[PDB]
Parts: sequence; structure tokens; C-alpha cells
Amino acid sequence: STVQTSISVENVLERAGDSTPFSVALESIDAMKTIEEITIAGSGKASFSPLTFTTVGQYTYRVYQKPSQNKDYQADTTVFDVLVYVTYDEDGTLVAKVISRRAGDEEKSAITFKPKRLVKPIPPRQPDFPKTPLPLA
Repeated sequence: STVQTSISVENVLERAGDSTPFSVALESIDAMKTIEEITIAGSGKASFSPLTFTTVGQYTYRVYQKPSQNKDYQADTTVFDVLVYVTYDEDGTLVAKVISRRAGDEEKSAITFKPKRLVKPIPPRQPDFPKTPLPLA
């Protein structure tokens, strides 16, 4: 019997429509290995590939954001601890319960990163002529 779980994260950029890519890594503390890295273009939600568990137990991970490839931004350095508990529910069904927290925090928290832009945005090109009626003279 087996159960699967998708660990989900959010990347939040300060400007909507900013599509700068950032990468997030999932590491297993039990194995001391990186399991996977995923890349998110701009702001969005993202899941790592599903983890499959075949035996009951507690499995420990952490999730963090890699250094920003685009040097105009500072990646969020927050690290999240992620615990996956695999057991049976009241009907005897194999289930996986996932709990995430900021490292050092007691309270649970969704895994969220907020990279910050360190340099002024590149200037937009001159806008097109107006497409709406100009004010009456």
C-alpha cells in the first residue's frame, strides 16, 4: 500500500507580471540529499514532483529558495521545515499529513518566498498612443 504527496510552495514578486525565474529546492534531512529543484517564472504556486511513501513513519525535509540567478534580485533566505507523517487513518487507510513551518518557528506556515528587487526596474519603452478618447478641449 502506498500514498503520495505534493509539497506546494508560493513565490511572490512585488510587481505583477514580473516573470523573472526563481528556483526552489526540496531536501531530505533523513537522507541529507537534495531531492529536487523546481523553477517558477515570476509569481505563482508550484508543487514539487510527488513523493511516494510505501511505509508508515515520519519523514523530514526542508525547502528553501536558491540564490537569484538574476542579480537584480535578492532571493528570500527563509528556510522551511517540512514534516511528512505517514500513518493510517480511522478507517485503516494509508494517509500522509504534511506540516510546514519557518525554521525556528513553532506555528505552522505555508511555504512562501518573496524575492526583493535591489535595483530600479529597467525603463519601459515609450507607451503607444492612447486608445481611449482624449479629454475634450
